[PDB]
Amino acid sequence: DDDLVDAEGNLVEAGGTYYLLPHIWAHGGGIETAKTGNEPCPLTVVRSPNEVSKGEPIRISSQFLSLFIPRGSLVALGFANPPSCAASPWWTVVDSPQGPAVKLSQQKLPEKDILVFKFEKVSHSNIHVYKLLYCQHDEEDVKCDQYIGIHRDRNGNRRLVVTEENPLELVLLKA
Ligand code: NI
Repeated sequence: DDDLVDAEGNLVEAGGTYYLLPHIWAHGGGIETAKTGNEPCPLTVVRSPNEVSKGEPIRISSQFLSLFIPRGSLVALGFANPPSCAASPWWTVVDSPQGPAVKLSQQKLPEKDILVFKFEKVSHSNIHVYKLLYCQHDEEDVKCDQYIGIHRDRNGNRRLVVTEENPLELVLLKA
């Protein structure tokens, strides 16, 4: 029943702000946004290519009421300071010709659409590192089997998307 642990070994505080950084420093910086396709503002969730950037502060909220996050629980992830055209700060997974992608929405969202993430601890590490799972509807329910990874588009944006191989890994650094 381990609760999530941050980069300094302390429990992640529900609703608190954290920087989602890669385990391997060489993989880039924190998570932020980019404007792609026909988007009116930055509604595409991406990983900063700047290794010194901590990216945007992210709020992690649980499906359960608690001061902490029970790692086996579903979580919603949102930017503490979302772009202007986003209706709310929460990330969602949207279908596309290229496959499911992590985005921000112009629409108000129902809990079932944002409470679709789950952190999965990686065993081979001295600190607490987590892969990020996406959990689609197992209909009245939901199931966490599909991982989140990176896809660099033609312009160099490192978009967070559902991937088959090579899931990203993260450490949660309290802002
Ligand atoms: Ni690793």
